[PDB]
Amino acid sequence: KETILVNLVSEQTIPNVQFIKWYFNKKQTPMKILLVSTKEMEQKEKSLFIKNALHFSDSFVEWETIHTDGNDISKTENILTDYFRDNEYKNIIVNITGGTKIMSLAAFDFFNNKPNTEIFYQPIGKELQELYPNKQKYDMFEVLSLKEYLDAHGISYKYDNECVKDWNYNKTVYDLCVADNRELIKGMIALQNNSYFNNVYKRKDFLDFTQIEEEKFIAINHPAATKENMIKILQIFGFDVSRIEHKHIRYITGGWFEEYVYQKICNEYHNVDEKNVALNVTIQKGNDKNELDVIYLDKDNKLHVIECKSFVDGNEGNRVLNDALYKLQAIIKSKFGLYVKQHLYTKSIIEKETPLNRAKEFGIDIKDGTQL
Amino acid sequence: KETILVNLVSEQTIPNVQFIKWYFNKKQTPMKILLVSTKEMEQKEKSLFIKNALHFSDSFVEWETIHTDGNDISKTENILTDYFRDNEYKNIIVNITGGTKIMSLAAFDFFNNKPNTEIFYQPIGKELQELYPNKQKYDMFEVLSLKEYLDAHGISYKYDNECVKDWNYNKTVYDLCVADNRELIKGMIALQNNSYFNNVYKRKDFLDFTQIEEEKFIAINHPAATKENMIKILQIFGFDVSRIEHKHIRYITGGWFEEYVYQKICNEYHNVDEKNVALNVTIQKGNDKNELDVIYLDKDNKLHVIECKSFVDGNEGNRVLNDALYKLQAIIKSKFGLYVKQHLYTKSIIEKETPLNRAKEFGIDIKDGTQL
RNA sequence: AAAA
Ligand SMILES: [Mn+2]
Ligand SMILES: [Mn+2]
Repeated sequence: KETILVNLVSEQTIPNVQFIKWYFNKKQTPMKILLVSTKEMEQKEKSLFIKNALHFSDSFVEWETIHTDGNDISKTENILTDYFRDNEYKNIIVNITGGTKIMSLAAFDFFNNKPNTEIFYQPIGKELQELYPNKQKYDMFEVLSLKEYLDAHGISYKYDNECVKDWNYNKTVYDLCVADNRELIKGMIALQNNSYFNNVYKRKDFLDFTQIEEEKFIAINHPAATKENMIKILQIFGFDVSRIEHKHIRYITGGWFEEYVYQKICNEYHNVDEKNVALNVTIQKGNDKNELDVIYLDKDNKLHVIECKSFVDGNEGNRVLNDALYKLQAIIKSKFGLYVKQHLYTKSIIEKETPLNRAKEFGIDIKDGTQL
Repeated sequence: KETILVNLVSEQTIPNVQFIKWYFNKKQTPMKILLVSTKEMEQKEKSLFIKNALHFSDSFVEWETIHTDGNDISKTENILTDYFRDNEYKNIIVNITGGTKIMSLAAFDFFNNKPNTEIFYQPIGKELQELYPNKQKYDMFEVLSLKEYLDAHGISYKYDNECVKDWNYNKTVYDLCVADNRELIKGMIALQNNSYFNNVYKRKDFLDFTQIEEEKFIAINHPAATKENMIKILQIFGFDVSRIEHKHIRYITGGWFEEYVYQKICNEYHNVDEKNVALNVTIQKGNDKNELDVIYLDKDNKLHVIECKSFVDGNEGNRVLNDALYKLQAIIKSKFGLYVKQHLYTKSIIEKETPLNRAKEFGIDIKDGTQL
């Protein structure tokens, strides 16, 4: 353990996780990691998130998290001298991006003009630069996987990338099946949310719509949700009426748009790696679960969350869109750090001032039907 | 001007606005304020927001905003030296709280151990400490008004703390009129959202409920909303049925709870000054306006936003509570700064696990019916 | 407390 990595622990874990893995990628030496943290951050389990994201091996690296006062500059510098008494280390690498300005400046005054030390700073959205001894800039490109990102936030997640239909079908599914049958799709939405149908698919995996009683379809109490209309729209999308699973119904009522968005990202977006894209994702931190439609990590390590609303047209759509904007911004601002971009994708045309102004102030990128 | 105040401009304007007004309050000298900013912040109008909150006499203080690279440490140092060559200033005061770490440590190294300079740092939520020349701590208590807080964020707002009823009435309004008439209030809620009733109040200020025909009351299509039931509940609250205003209906359908929360804060809360309490305020930044029920600034200068939901009972209530939590978190995390506490007040008893877990993860303090 |  002849190389030590000194990092300051604060709310944003990415600057530390990104930096540490990068040094691991360039210099594959075994190291000891010194995380300078505080009582406040250790209560939020921040240094632990740093460990689990990189999930090194006990042999390869040693982690030590030491405590200091985040606001006493002289205490942070004094704790550093006591630790580096008659130092045996051959390479001292210091990343002053984390912590408070007090914590960073305190560590900086101790390590500046030190004989065996490299000092780095990571400006957000820019390439990592070292400040001492030589002023240099390094590219932080493709350094992090998606799993490493969410692990740094203490997030557990599951996803299902299985699509009911393939990319070639999803490129034309709107023009061929959706546009001319939106009233029939509204009937299936009523079917999907009907008390009986939602509970029977808890009991059976497939369902034969031909052998379903007719009374069950009228109990839905929606004009479009007739037995003939529902069987017809199932056939329009190319499903086997004898073997209908809940996944197929979810596809018709808008699940197609999520798969269209998901596959478009995997196949057309070149600044994102296909392996870092997830569909129908569910996150959990502190036993709080949220479902995000499509999330991905681009080559620049910025996280992108997309809320997919197939159609939000009509005035009852503006009520749905405003809730989607609030829901999206609430989730992303609380669960994720500062390096995220919010998106709302829709096939309907958003031409009303209030959602557009709300989105611009929230920072939510909208990709309208005009841009799809 | 013989005193200069150097501040770094960044996302958070409160630490600069707080500090500058404090030094003005302590020394009362005419001074020049040098705002060290960047291209990125001047696009967000940050230095403009800072000046505006203070609004000092043009004669008594002069502002100069100079630009730098937030990530170039040597460039920020050079702009400082060129500016202070043969400086005429007797007192140079430096507040390194703003800006990036690069900007902060650069400003620190330029002024550290230089004569006629005081260096300050403002840790969030603690007393302001100066680091040079003498280590000292100062109290930032009752330093900021509510108006100064919202002005520092570029927010336009209007409010009238006018209540339909007074504190003496709003204490006990629940026990005397609301608790035993919850079904009658639901009819009035249905009445408030009826197309006819909401539109006539667009044209007329008073309404005579005695000459409204019953056919208008059954068009509401709510079991409780009979003409006698609505006349009954209006008189229970003490309103004149011959001339009922929109304020009176809005009061019954939960507006009473906003006034109760507002007045309780003004009369019972020990850490907040009544002049820093606002009711039914509507904010606007960019071109997006939202309405907040009760917001106030406590004597510690932390802003408190309250979402008042009178009742969230039943399955139809959880959807309102779930939406209120997203909406609250979305606004305060996007429109306000780092030093805010979010609250949701309700008369109902919240025991459901998921909303409590959501609120705790969002950081939303909930005060249910247990704590009136 | 990657621009309290
Ligand atoms: Mn969806
Ligand atoms: Mn409300």
